[PDB]
Amino acid sequence: AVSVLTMFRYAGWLDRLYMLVGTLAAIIHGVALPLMMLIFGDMTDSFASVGQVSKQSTQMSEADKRAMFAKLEEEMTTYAYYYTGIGAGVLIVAYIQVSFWALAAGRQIHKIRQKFFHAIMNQEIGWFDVHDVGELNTRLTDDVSKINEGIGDKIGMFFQAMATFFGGFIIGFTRGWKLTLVILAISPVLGLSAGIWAKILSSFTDKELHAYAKAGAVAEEVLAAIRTVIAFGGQKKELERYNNNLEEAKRLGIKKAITANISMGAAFLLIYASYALAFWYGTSLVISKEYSIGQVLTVFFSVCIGAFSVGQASPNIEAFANARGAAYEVFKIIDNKPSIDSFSKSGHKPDNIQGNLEFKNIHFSYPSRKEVQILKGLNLKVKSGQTVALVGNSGGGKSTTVQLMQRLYDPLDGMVSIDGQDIRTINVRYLREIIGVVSQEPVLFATTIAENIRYGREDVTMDEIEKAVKEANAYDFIMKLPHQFDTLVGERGAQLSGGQKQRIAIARALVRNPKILLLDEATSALDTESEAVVQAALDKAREGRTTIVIAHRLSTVRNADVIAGFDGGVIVEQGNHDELMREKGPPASFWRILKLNSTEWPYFVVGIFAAIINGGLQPAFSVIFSKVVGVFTNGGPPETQRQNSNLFSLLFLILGIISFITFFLQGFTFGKAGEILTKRLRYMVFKSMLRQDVSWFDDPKNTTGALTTRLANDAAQVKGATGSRLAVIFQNIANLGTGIIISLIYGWQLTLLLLAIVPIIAIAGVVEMKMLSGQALKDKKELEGSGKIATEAIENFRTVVSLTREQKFETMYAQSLQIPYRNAMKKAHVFGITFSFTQAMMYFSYAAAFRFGAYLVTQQLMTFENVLLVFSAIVFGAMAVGQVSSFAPDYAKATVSASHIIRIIEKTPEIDSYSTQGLKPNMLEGNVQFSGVVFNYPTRPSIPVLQGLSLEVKKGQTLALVGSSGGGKSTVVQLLERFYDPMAGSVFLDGKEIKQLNVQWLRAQLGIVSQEPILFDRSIAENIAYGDNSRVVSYEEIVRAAKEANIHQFIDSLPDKYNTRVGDKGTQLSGGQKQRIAIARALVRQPHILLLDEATSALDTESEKVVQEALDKAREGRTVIVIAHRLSTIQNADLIVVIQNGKVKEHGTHQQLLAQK
Ligand SMILES: C[C@@H]1NC(=O)c2csc(n2)[C@H](CSSc2ccc([N+](=O)[O-])cc2[N+](=O)[O-])NC(=O)c2csc(n2)[C@H](C)NC(=O)c2csc1n2
Ligand SMILES: CC(C)CCC[C@@H](C)[C@H]1CC[C@H]2[C@@H]3CC=C4C[C@@H](OC(=O)CCC(=O)O)CC[C@]4(C)[C@H]3CC[C@]12C
Ligand SMILES: CC(C)CCC[C@@H](C)[C@H]1CC[C@H]2[C@@H]3CC=C4C[C@@H](OC(=O)CCC(=O)O)CC[C@]4(C)[C@H]3CC[C@]12C
Ligand SMILES: CC(C)CCC[C@@H](C)[C@H]1CC[C@H]2[C@@H]3CC=C4C[C@@H](OC(=O)CCC(=O)O)CC[C@]4(C)[C@H]3CC[C@]12C
Ligand SMILES: CC(C)CCC[C@@H](C)[C@H]1CC[C@H]2[C@@H]3CC=C4C[C@@H](OC(=O)CCC(=O)O)CC[C@]4(C)[C@H]3CC[C@]12C
Ligand SMILES: CC(C)CCC[C@@H](C)[C@H]1CC[C@H]2[C@@H]3CC=C4C[C@@H](OC(=O)CCC(=O)O)CC[C@]4(C)[C@H]3CC[C@]12C
Ligand SMILES: *SC[C@@H]1NC(=O)c2csc(n2)[C@H](C)NC(=O)c2csc(n2)[C@H](C)NC(=O)c2csc1n2
Repeated sequence: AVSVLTMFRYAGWLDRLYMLVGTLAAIIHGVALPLMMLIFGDMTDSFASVGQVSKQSTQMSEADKRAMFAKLEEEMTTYAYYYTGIGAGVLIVAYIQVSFWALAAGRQIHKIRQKFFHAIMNQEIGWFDVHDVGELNTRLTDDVSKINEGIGDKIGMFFQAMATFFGGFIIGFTRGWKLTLVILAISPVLGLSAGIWAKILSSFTDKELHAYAKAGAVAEEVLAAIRTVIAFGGQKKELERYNNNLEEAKRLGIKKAITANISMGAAFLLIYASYALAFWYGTSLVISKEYSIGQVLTVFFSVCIGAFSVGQASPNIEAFANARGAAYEVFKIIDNKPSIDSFSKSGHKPDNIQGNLEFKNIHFSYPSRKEVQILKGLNLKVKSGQTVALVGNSGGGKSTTVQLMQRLYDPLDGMVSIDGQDIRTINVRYLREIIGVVSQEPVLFATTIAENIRYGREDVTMDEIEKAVKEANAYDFIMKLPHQFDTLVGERGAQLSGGQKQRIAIARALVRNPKILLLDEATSALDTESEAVVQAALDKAREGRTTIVIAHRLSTVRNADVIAGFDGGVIVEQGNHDELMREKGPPASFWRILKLNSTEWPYFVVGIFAAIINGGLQPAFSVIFSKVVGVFTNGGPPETQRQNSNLFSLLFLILGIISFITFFLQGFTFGKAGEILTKRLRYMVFKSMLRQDVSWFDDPKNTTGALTTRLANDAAQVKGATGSRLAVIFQNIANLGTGIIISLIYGWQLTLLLLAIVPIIAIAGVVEMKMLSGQALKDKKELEGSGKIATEAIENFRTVVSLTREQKFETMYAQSLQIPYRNAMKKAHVFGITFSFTQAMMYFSYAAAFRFGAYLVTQQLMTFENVLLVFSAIVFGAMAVGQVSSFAPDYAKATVSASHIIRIIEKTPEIDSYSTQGLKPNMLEGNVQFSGVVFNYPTRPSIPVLQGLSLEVKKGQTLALVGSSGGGKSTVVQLLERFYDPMAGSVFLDGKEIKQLNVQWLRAQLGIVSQEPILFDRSIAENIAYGDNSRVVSYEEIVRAAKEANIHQFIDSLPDKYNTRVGDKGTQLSGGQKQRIAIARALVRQPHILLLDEATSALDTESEKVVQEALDKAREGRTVIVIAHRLSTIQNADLIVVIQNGKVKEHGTHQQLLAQK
């Protein structure tokens, strides 16, 4: 499924030179940094040699030194020259690498995309029938971008990474071969620890995801069943179920958070212990007078940077692997030789042809469905100038003879010859342009009528092509509205009708001046008004050349003189009609609202204290590191070096263990707070949504899938704005402020210099990221601009290949892609320049910092201990701040947008939902006066409905209404339980307005039955118990409801009824019994008034009688309102009054029998 080192197969000599120079620059830039460490080591050795000042006899003599301080000055001047030279070299080389690699990638991608479109627009139609279209286009858009990203940036930087790895290891083995081995021994431990912690975290995350998805099942269930849940008024039970299920997800997320934070703690402890071991074993050697402090530093740093690089070049291999995976398919689409080329110039040129088509034993079956044999041989011959008509159900599926005419497929064992010569030898393009074909649905292109006609053949003299357009149905529909020119017809803009689309397609076909014409479904589902003109145009085109017509309409059949119509694959004679039946027939959150939401003010003091401690440790690390270097640079008594070294190594170890315990505690408290916040947010969001109203649920913006994703994968992001985003800011301040205060105390000069320089590189990186993101957005904009013509061409491939215009779309694609070709190159150059400037600023800042430090030391202001402390507390503090900011769950987004969205959902208005504001009368007469009411759906108010209704209900009534279930035109049943709020018409129940009535009381008296009885995973007995939600639930009434609904005989099988859950579609229930238990659940509440509807029950044809008897018993027991399209049920209905828009108030028989069929 991959292909290695064939990608560059499309690379020219210039591209190969670009790649070679880029690789050389990557090698040089990778080797640069170990040389930086070597020069730093020599610098430290020189300072240690000069600043020893251990001789008290010469401490004052000769004005102290003032002679070899000049040597130090000269050595530091030449080292500053080394630093600035390597900086300039990197400044050139980084650009030479990135710009050249990205230019080569851009050229390769442009060639790949252009020739890939050329190849895909070359394959035969059968390939398109076998494969898909949407996935194919998304492949065109996505795989090319994957290849670009990979074989540009990532292969550009992988060579840098390996060059740094080799350079660092050569430096180490060259200078400190004793220390390098022990550093090599301790290095894999960090990687192994990281890997094992990552594996544990991944396992915990997967377990938590499954445990929560167990709850997500019921989350999705009672939101897809939201209508039934609201109607039955039992949201409390689902709230309880969701809380119980989330009780486990919270507990597993606790372990996940603990694992992640203790993983980071171990990652810090191992690093600190590595520093401890390295400097312990280096100090021992230095005291043994083997290695100098410079030789320890330049070897340790070189080895660690080498290991870091070889570990950091994982993504540049992952991206290359992904690019290879995409490139395999992209390349297999190319190089695929088609049976029909339509591009090769091979083929004889017959001129002055007649067109005596013929067919002899044409066997063909669609490769999409090879098992089904459509065509089983035909024998037929025609003469030029004689039209042939085919009549039947379809032309072999759908105009199979038409499809095979233009080489769109390949016949099996069949032979066809236009003039005695097989169509295999003739040129494909020549055959295509001598055959005219009109589609049943004439697709056009989002372009003017001028070019739409131009795509007929060669756009020639515009006056000549207009004269070609001068056929019938012109001069009226082409000038009045179309402004005589530049119509720009398309789905979007200047949209026309099929009556004119067919005519313009016919005009386009006549422009080509075909020799043989094919007609297929000229007026397939077209309006009869547009008829009798398109037929006239077709006839006047027919009088010229031979044509074959297949159409359902009999008018063209009559018009045609010769008719060989048949069906079933068996040929029938031409000319006569014998034995041919002819029946006529969102704003950003303020971030204090989130903290107020996280009301647990405990669990945060401990976290803040731990974060402050951990942030303050890194400056203490810099202090101890500076002291370690100072022990040898500004050395004193040789016998105290051992004690100082042991103390400082023990200090590293103590710092490591205290940092590890700091993350243990901080992670415990912050993860606990985050998980409890997530559980609270999920519970409250579910409560708010179940309180929410039917109108809000019906809003198509709140699609159930997106809503469930918001409940699941968005309510857990807020963990990243009150948690990590509170810990990281305090850690960063306790790091940087503590570093800068110590720097100000000791080396305020160098402190100000470095604190003025560091913001420059910081803002340079920030602006680099901004401009890169902006350029990527713009490039995606033009890429989608090209993708519109790409998809417009690919979607209508059948038509564009039926027409001979094939290279036109390739040329248009090239023209559309030309601009992104230059945009990519300009973006590549900009990225190269900014990368080179950021690296050059880093190295030049390093050089200037040590040059100023050397000046100050020569001036005898601060020692090298202080210089190194200030430097390593200002720069390495900022780098650690950047790393800690990077290691955060993204406060910018994923957290900021999700948090505000769910805050809006939580603070949503309550639209006539459950509340204490309600009247609950103790009597219920069961009378509703549904008259003088008008209502429109809030989701689609543009279509006014439900106008002029007068209804009256009494006790024992069996009111039967007729309303369209399509679009829910009969929404009276919906309005009864206040699914929607009436705007003008008032409804009075028992002489009381429902507005003052309690919503729960109203919904506790309405036995509604839906069309499709959606079912939960709950057992059958408790499903029946669902009727009496928020009421007394017990047993031996479910049995009574079952007896009433006549389900006892069916539930005799597995009579337990308690474990018979319909889970996994287990214990399956068919439609009839599911409806029967739906009415059972309606009845178990024992409501005074019932609503019913039966739509698909009539499909059962067996349970109809049982469900009708159950409904009969229910309605004789109590008043029932029925609305259904089934006239059979109402025929049965007895005490009824048909009403339609208030027009009828009695039996259909009583007035005109409009009600009866
Ligand atoms: C988890 C993650 N780590 C890194 O992103 C990272 C990459 S590099 C590195 N750290 C070097 C060692 S390099 S690890 C190592 C250590 C030893 C050896 N070896 O050859 O023995 C090799 C390697 N190696 O694989 O490169 N770190 C230092 O110099 C150093 C001194 S204080 C300090 N870090 C503080 C405690 N950490 C942070 O502020 C911080 C924030 S986020 C984070 N760390
Ligand atoms: C060692 C340092 C100090 C001197 C660096 C010299 C470079 C400026 C040279 C080295 C190899 C050269 C290149 C070698 C080959 C070409 C191919 C050539 O590609 C084209 O044909 C595009 C022409 C166009 O602009 O239309 C453009 C210049 C380039 C990259 C050369 C430009 C300049 C390069 C990078
Ligand atoms: C000033 C020189 C001696 C030292 C520094 C070298 C690089 C910083 C510059 C100088 C000349 C530049 C080249 C001059 C001209 C071109 C052609 C131009 O590309 C094109 O117009 C077409 C390239 C293609 O698509 O093949 C941009 C890249 C390139 C190679 C440039 C790449 C970057 C180069 C090598
Ligand atoms: C990261 C994993 C894979 C290995 C980490 C090893 C470190 C945790 C060990 C290795 C050597 C140890 C050091 C070896 C010797 C000493 C001296 C000793 O300290 C003293 O004060 C004793 C002085 C003396 O009696 O000589 C004990 C602690 C210390 C710093 C040890 C601290 C812990 C170190 C750095
Ligand atoms: C006399 C001494 C004590 C003066 C101390 C100066 C402090 C009051 C200033 C100097 C630099 C500031 C820091 C510069 C950088 C940042 C930005 C920010 O760090 C981030 O990475 C934020 C990331 C994000 O939330 O997007 C948090 C505050 C912090 C640490 C600042 C906290 C306040 C600091 C330490
Ligand atoms: C546009 C971006 C990449 C910033 C570019 C900055 C560099 C051009 C500057 C910043 C700091 C400068 C350095 C700061 C201090 C010194 C010491 C200074 O003194 C000498 O070396 C003495 C020279 C003499 O008199 O012979 C001049 C060179 C050097 C390395 C400077 C070289 C030029 C550097 C690298
Ligand atoms: S060790 C690999 C490489 N390290 C250096 O380049 C380097 C030279 S000096 C030095 N690090 C001092 C000892 N480092 C710090 O003070 C320090 C504090 S925080 C920090 N470094 C962050 C964690 N470092 C990195 O992310 C990092 C990437 S490569 C690298 N260090």
